Amino acid sequence: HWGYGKHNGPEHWHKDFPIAKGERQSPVDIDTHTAKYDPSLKPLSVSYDQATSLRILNNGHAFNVEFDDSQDKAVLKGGPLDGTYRLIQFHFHWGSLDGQGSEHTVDKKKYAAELHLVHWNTKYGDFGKAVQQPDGLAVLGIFLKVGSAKPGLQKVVDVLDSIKTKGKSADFTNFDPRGLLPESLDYWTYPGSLTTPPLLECVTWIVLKEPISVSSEQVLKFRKLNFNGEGEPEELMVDNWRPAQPLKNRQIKASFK
Ligand SMILES: O=c1cccccc1O
Ligand SMILES: [Zn+2]
Repeated sequence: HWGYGKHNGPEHWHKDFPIAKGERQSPVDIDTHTAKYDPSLKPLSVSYDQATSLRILNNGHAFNVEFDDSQDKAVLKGGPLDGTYRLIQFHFHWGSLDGQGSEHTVDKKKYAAELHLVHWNTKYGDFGKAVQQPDGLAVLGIFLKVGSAKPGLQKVVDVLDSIKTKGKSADFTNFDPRGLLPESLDYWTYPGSLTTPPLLECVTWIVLKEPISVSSEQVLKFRKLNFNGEGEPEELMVDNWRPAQPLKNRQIKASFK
């Protein structure tokens, strides 16, 4: 099945998921010079103070921190959105080396990692219905640069030893995702897709301008995870990023001048 290696990676995905070659694929390069300021965009509204994290899961391609999305506990609205979107999970994409790992790029620059906070449009009832819709998801993407530690990430780093292999999970209650956010909520936005199979074109992407800094030790710990299952040959979970896709004349809008 699909992965990130030479024989099952991004170049191969189109065979099983032909939408890989679609008109609104992600990620993209964000060319800042050609992203137009849109004064009709609203500020983003991030309402996470009642977030209820549940669990952390190594799914074979990343680690997901899952939330209770059966009520409006942690929601995203405003910005480019015209609905309420409920947080279901966050995860990261990252590199084998600090100079690569993000999915989006900014003027062709790669960050060491990218955080995705995944939300679904509550008018569709459930995540599974939302992913059948062109406005079903909103993903808040945040770049990670290596520098100082991010204290609000450390609780995630600490638990990774307990979910080293595919299919492992651990309780992860009482995690506050607000400690993963940068100061500014200035963003770019464009219509796109999931960046992993099934690559569905459901996503309003909201990419924050301001990176967060994480330490070299924090990202090192991410790189000790495994793609494989327990008892299988060890394959370090690194370079789980899709490269930038053709923009296909979409326009990226900026909330800021
Ligand atoms: O950002 C994501 C959102 C939803 C599902 C799968 C994979 C992803 O990388
Ligand atoms: Zn992702």
